[PDB]
Amino acid sequence: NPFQFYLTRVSGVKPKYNSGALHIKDILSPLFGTLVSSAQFNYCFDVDWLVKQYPPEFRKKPILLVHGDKREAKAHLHAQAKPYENISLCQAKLDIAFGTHHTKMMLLLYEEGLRVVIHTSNLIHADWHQKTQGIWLSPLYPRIADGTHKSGESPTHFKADLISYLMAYNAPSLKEWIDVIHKHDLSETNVYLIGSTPGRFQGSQKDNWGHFRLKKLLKDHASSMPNAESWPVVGQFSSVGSLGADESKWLCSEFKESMLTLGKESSSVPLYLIYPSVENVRTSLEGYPAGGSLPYSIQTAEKQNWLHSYFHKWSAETSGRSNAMPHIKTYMRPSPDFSKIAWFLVTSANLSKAAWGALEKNGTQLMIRSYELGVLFLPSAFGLDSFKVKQKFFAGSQEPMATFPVPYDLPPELYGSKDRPWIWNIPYVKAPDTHGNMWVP
Ligand SMILES: O=C(O)c1c[nH]c2c(-c3ccccc3NCCS(=O)(=O)F)cccc2c1=O
Repeated sequence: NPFQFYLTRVSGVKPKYNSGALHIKDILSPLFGTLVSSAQFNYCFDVDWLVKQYPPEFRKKPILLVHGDKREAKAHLHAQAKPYENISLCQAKLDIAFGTHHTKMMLLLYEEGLRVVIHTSNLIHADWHQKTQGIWLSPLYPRIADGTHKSGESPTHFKADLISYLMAYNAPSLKEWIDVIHKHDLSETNVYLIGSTPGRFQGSQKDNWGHFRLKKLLKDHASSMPNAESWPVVGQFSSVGSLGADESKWLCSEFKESMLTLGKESSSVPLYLIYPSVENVRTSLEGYPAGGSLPYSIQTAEKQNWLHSYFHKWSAETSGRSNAMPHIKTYMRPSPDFSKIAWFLVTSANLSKAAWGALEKNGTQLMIRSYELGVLFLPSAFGLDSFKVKQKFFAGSQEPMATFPVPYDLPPELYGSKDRPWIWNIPYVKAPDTHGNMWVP
């Protein structure tokens, strides 16, 4: 298949729902390449666990951990890595308040080439155990021959764009990886990179990052169809930021306006937001503890009750994952009957201004607080006008090259009147979870 979009393995589903899924041990296996060194970009790390996920023969190859921790949290991570002499750390600068290093990416340097993995899981056991998580696997990129001068660039500009993303860190350990990427041929890449990095972007940089980056790609590389106003927008996420007192402050002004862009010409577009209900969490494989990774606070939620009328339940019968709570984040543009999509994005970015950017300075500046990363699937990059939705995520469609594996059910189902969004810091003591327990923060 051309998309190379995978879900993580889920412990407890029937084998048919894990055949074609990937565990971290599979990604790092020698079958994927003979590891020379690796970089692990992430938010949360269990270093003892992480090293055990590498094949025994590769466990002493250099590993770089790229994180955003400061002060005591940084000291704790260094203490975790101190027993492993082969592990180096890079502290990503976070010079804007309330920003985080959320990007989840593996750079895997092999004797045979280079692989890039952009995904949604933290490097801890629970994120790969019973959650719905997403993975994009790059091709094996060959090394450009010494003395040969070629760009190694793809029609999606992925090589330059990935280098640009890494350059924003201004970090010596990542300049080393930039030099590795320069030496490899990434021309087969058929996805577009969408990153966020912290800063305040104007002018020639406004379109580099966040939702303006998405808007620019959709303007340049998608086409607007008749009745485009009837094609919904779907956003699916595991956390929600403070979006403002009403939908006009950010969600339906600048964020939705970027997401509904198609083509270069100049709204009643339906907006579906998918986020687990309390009942989704209670009846999940993990039970209420799944809500530890759905960090929507009551303090934030009570300021924006208008938002919850957009919320739809998590349902994933198509991938056998209705009870595997989502930590994947995805955004896409389905047709009015949900049979086709105009594009699909898998990313680390939750539904927040910190992740996607917020306009400042009278609309002239995009301010982003965090590091985020995702990849965008556009039909034009595959020689197509749209993607047909795969009916069963792991099934065998009539042509894999035209048929995109959407990991949850369409159409999304609106919350019922008794449903509530999962809010992690209030108690749930009316009905026990799948392990027999209540939730008492
Ligand atoms: O990147 C990701 O996917 C994630 C990012 N944040 C969280 C949080 C969280 C949110 C606000 C402030 C601190 C948090 N947690 C401290 C962890 S740490 O300092 O040890 F790294 C809580 C539950 C899950 C996630 C998560 O899954």
